[PDB]
Amino acid sequence: NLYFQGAMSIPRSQTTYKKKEGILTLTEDRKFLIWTPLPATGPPTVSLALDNITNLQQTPPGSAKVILKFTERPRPNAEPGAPPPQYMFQFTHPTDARAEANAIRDLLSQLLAAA
Ligand SMILES: [Cl-]
Ligand SMILES: [K+]
Repeated sequence: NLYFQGAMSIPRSQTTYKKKEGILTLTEDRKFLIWTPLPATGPPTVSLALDNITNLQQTPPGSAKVILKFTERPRPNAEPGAPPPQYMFQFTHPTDARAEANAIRDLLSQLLAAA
């Protein structure tokens, strides 16, 4: 009968989006997935509300690249045959790219179930 919220810290992952290196994390309130290009002192160039995320995919282990792919809910007036918005982040920490991908994946999946 208790209620439990997740308490794992929010990770800051070194990731490439559209060929530029950056940082992938969540906002402190865990309601948006955000990517900011390096140096990460400007605002994020990608904000994905978790309320709008419909799918989370990854490249399998042993792949050339560690990438998570996030699929979103269709835009309001998108055409009925169009593919839904997708956002790929390549993990580029030389030793920890997969571990970093699994951390974020696990935390996003926890947060997505709970909503
Ligand atoms: Cl791997
Ligand atoms: K990290």
